[PDB]
Amino acid sequence: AQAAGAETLPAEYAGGQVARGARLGMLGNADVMDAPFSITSYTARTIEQQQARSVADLLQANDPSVRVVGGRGDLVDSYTIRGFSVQNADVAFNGLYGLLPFWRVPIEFAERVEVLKGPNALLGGISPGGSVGGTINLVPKRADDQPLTRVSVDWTQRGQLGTHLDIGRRFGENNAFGVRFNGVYRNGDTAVDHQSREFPMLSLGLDFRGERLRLSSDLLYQKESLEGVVRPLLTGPGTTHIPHAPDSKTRFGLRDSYLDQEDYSMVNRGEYDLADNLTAFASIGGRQSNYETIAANSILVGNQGDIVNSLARQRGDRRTYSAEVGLRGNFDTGPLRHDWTLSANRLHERLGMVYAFTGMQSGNLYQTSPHTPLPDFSSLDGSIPKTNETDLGGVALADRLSFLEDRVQVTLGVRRQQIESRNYDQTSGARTSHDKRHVWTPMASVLVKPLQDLSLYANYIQGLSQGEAAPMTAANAGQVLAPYKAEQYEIGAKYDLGGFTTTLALFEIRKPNAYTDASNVFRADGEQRNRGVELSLYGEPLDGVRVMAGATYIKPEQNKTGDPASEGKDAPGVARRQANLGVSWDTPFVDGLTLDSRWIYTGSAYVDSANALAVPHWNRVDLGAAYAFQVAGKPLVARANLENALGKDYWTAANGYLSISSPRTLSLSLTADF
Ligand SMILES: O=C(O)c1csc(-c2ccccc2O)n1
Ligand SMILES: O=C(O)c1csc(-c2ccccc2O)n1
Ligand SMILES: [Fe+3]
Ligand SMILES: [K+]
Ligand SMILES: [K+]
Ligand SMILES: [K+]
Ligand SMILES: [K+]
Ligand SMILES: [K+]
Ligand SMILES: [K+]
Repeated sequence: AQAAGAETLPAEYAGGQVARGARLGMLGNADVMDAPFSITSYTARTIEQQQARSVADLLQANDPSVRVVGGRGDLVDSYTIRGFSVQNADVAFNGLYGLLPFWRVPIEFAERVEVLKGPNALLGGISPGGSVGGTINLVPKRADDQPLTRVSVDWTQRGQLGTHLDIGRRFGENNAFGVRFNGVYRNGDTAVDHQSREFPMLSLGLDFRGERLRLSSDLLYQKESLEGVVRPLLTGPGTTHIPHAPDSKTRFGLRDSYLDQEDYSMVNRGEYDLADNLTAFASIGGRQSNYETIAANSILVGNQGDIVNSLARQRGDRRTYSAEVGLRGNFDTGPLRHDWTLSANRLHERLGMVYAFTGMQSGNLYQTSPHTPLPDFSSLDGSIPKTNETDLGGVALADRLSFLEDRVQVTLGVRRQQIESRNYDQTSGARTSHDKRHVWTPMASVLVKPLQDLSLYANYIQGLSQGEAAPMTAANAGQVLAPYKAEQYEIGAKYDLGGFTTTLALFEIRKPNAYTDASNVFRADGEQRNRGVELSLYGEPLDGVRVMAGATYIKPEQNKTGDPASEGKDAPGVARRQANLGVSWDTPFVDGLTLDSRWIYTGSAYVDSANALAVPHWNRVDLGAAYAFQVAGKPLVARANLENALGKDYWTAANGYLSISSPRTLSLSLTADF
């Protein structure tokens, strides 16, 4: 069947650090040179080589277009992509939303971590968090035919001890069935003052390989428990400048904070080839997410480095269902080949989320905080009441027209997207809001291959975000606005020299934003207009020398505000320049030895809409090494990764707050295949 390849895992590219292709949502997997989008897919090889544990670890080290807000000391990572914030809750799982750990995705069970840059509502529907900067997609591990019995042990500053089992088996006639299990247990003191972390994780990738039938089921369990929670530093009404970043080992937030975050999910997927030119597919999954924390956000007071920590307890019970069904077919109209996809999806979520802010405790950026009182938060004990219900569902039809022996490709699609949410007050249980909307959202793209190894492309595509509720201060307080429609135009070029590829892209993304005006009326009358250029090179351009290099330049314009002080200024939290350079070098002179280095750069950015508060540019250097050897006939690999090797301390800017950098962090690991 022609559509039977939609879920086929893309081959690794030269060097094995990235893959040749990635998911285009409802369209399934596309080769990089057939994709009229900027897509990058990082491999398990890279994940294991750099000892990346989370999406954030991997993406900020390697990708010129992804920067992380929060960080591994915090309970939550978020990602900025093409000048827009992308929630970790909007990370996709084989294209499906709502099924991965809500605050921080671990990737030690991942075969691929893909980045599709820019919005993609036509391809995937709306994301639960409304993100539009890009879609990160995780592809889970599957069992290969040759059995895998892999064990590794690892140490990470200051005392985190870990073990990782990666076991794969196939069985049944013709290895029709596969089982891949990943188990991680990592526990101990982190690199940050007075912080410890416990991390159990279990995953099973199950699949069935049949003549006209393909099935899979993914089960995931994970918990992250932190003693000590790093949190944002907020700007105050009279902040005049951003103080110099403290030592990243210092922890200036709530000393006796804690996080207990548990997620588990199951997702079953299938395809069935009804004919040579018709394939049915369906997915159904669910996720439970349990959230418990007491922590404090730091607020600048004065400008000498004093802070006040604002304490809170938060509790969450989130229950998500996420499903898709559809058909993929193909036919011809003369010289046109049609490859069409009809897809429908549905996400349904029930959330209980209670919180109480109590306590304001003085501190200082440059002092690890002392033990301070924890307020009585017992009124949140017991059952967590329902506070929100979300229902997203859509139907999409897309057609890829192939002309002139597939050297010209035109893709058209439209999706009808339904959005519905209901909110209930955490104390009274009163129904505070019921938002219900539908929107149509289209795409158009064209790709031309003048050379076999040169692809030129353009796309138009939209992003969708649920409208915001007006703050309980404005004239229309509580009213939640119409959905925000972001719009992207992109053009680019991709050139595949065989062992390495160079890409270029120019994009614009326009998105409405909401502010309270002079009439204290909350309206969606603002607009952000991000215009950017992206360049990258990746591959193995010399034998035994792999290179991933990229840079981006963006003008992130607040091109419509209700304010002259901010009109035309830069969106906060969006550096105009970012670049990454990674080199991995198989030394010709030591057998089995590989040396890695990375340089991450982020230019100056602002925290405020008026741009009166700039944060400096920053640089991070990583050093790595891998040593492959044999003992008793079995392969072993010893690894070392030194993140932030120079021990630089820096702020990452966001809109209204800053996240402190993670300190210099060595991890060491030994892996054996039995
Ligand atoms: O209710 C909350 O969780 C809440 C209110 S402001 C806030 C906040 C504001 C800036 C940065 C991080 C934050 O967590 N958080
Ligand atoms: O989105 C947010 O505002 C958010 C996410 S965790 C969080 C938080 C967690 C512990 C204490 C205070 C907080 O504000 N806040
Ligand atoms: Fe918060
Ligand atoms: K991390
Ligand atoms: K996690
Ligand atoms: K999306
Ligand atoms: K390991
Ligand atoms: K942080
Ligand atoms: K760092």
